[PDB]
Amino acid sequence: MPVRAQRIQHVMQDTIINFYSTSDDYGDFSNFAAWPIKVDGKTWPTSEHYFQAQKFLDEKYREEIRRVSSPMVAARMGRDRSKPLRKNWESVKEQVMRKALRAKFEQHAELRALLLATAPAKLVEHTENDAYWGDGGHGKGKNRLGYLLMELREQLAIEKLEHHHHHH
Repeated sequence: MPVRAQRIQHVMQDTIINFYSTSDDYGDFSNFAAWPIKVDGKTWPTSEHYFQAQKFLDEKYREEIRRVSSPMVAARMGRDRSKPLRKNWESVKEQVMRKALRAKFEQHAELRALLLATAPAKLVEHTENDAYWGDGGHGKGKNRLGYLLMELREQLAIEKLEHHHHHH
């Protein structure tokens, strides 16, 4: 498990990367990776914390999910869909998660460089459990999480393509 930029030093081409193992270096691609993210002025343990903090419009409950350092606890008490959810929650998942992913890979140059390293490959989350944001084990999980990572990577590439500085 090497924490490096370019885990695979320039991937092949059209390489379908099916990853499931949050215990090693390929686990960072899984959003459930416990990498501290700095979002909107606060430090969130994982993306799910910010994700479900926007999920619920419960004032004091957001504070709870913001305070809980443990990632699995956020999933546990955030699991419930009986609580008042945002009317646009079904749509704004892409918005909230996109910014969370942004903060994750951007706040860590290691991860950002790792992200562009997986180009031009295709990232596929393979959770043999809950096929959501990841195409699952059966191939129908809405893997657009990995796609958000692809499109985010391209945005980071555009910013990088703005390279114009008197040093290199």
